[PDB]
Amino acid sequence: EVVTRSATGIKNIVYIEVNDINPLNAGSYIMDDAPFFDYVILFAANIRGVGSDATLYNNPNVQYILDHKDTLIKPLQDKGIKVLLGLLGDHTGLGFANMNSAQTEQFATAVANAVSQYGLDGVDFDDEWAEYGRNGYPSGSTGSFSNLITALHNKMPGKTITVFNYGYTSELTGVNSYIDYGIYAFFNSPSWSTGFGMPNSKFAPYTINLNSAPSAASAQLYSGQVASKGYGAIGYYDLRANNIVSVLNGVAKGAFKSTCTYDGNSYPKNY
Ligand SMILES: [Mg+2]
Repeated sequence: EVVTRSATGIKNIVYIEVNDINPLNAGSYIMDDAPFFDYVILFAANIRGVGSDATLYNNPNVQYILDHKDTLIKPLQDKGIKVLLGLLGDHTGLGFANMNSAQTEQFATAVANAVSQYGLDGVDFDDEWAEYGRNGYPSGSTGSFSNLITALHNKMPGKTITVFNYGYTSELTGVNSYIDYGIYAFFNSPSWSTGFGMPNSKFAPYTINLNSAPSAASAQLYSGQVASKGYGAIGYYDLRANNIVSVLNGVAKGAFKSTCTYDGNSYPKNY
């Protein structure tokens, strides 16, 4: 543990839609001789109910990245970026919030095992698209969402857990010590609030859509407000392979009193 005040600077957290975009593009933006982005979320592996089993399912693109971790993950980690596995529902009727005890342990074990096997830095939860109650699973919450966070924390206490603030996240207040950051789920305008009891220092109240990007000036002004109000993160959704440095440099100015440059590397998705 620390013995000093030990403030943490604002973290830039970006979600990559890996069905479309090579995640290496997150490394192409440099601020203060370090990567602009602090966390990259590989969006997303899925929770799937398959009979009584809770399963972790990696679609072909997610699985390709994991199978090619030395190519598509480790170069990011070498420059200090933390790479997280995104977790998302998949219309099976089973999600993070409606599992029984055995399913919770099964799913937590599957996730921890993947984090270990592929050398990841943790996970992000997006409780979206479970279609709760399809096909005989419970239609409502069982309390498993908080229990899953606890179980994962115990299995991987040194790894990161982030939560995209959508779905049954109102339940998570009591376990919020185990969650590093929560991320606002709507784009291009702040909401000066947090979810699930999180302090400002553990929340991103502003999430920029890097596909449908706002102006650099809009990002500069809002990110300056994020910083002034003491928030601990800024979210970014859907980084593509185009050069969006103008917007990130707006954030560098507003939140960091610095600049962001592009390294020239545009990585195609050749898989
Ligand atoms: Mg926003």
